[PDB]
Amino acid sequence: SHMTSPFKLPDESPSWTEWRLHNDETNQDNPLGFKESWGFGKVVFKRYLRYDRTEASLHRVLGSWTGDSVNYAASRFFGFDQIGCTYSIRFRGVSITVSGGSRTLQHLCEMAIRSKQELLQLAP
Amino acid sequence: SHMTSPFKLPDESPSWTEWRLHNDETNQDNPLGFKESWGFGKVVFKRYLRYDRTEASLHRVLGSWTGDSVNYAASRFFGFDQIGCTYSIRFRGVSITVSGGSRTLQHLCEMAIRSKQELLQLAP
RNA sequence: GCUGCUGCUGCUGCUGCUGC
RNA sequence: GCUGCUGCUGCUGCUGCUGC
Ligand SMILES: [Mg+2]
Ligand SMILES: [Mg+2]
Repeated sequence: SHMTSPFKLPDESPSWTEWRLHNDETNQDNPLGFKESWGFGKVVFKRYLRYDRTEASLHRVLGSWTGDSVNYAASRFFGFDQIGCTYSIRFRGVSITVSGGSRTLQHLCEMAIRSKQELLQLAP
Repeated sequence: SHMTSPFKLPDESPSWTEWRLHNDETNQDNPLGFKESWGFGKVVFKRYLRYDRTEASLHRVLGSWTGDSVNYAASRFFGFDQIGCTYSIRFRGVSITVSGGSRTLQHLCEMAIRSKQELLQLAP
């Protein structure tokens, strides 16, 4: 039923071989990147994104979704009753989740973006 | 079995009558405060704190836990295997949760504090 | 990195009761 | 505001399998 995703960048999950190779070359503080997801009701969209802790890379992955792209994907699932909406992100052993009802989506996005930036800039 | 809390401020949950009164006087954007919790393994500590969106109030409630008060409370429950640790806060219809294993507690506290400040400064 | 599952706190949305 | 429950995605920790 091909769904519009909130994401503006394609998934970059490593293959199992690429993951083994990265592991032989390096440590949980320097993974290949991070995982993030958006959930609206019972539908979830997920991304693995490469991230290397540079300014350029930060800027690139911050661009993976916007308030507008989230609203566009989310509103496919809206009606009279509120549904639940959840952003989640995992990096270096820490998961941050931001959730609330669909009436609060704009506030959710604003808190999701700040969490994502702060987590990705976590000092080692 | 009276447990040491990660919290430095006592609970301020309103009574049902105080809540009804506040409701007659005012709207979900101006609650009496916020709720936060700290979970270590299966034990949870909770607080309802009064908050009025002023600088003085923000300063007061940011003092309800620190990295040290959290580590003191948490370490009671530690051993060789990791346990799961979770901070959560809810204000104005948004929940943030920050979790991970006991090996990442410091990082959890750093992210928890930032989420708490950002959420409590959420522009209406 | 992924799919699948077992035990174990918690979270969103909805639903109803307590005083309640 | 609280206690208790019903249905419904997700999250931490632990456990094992996939290629896997
Ligand atoms: Mg995730
Ligand atoms: Mg809570």
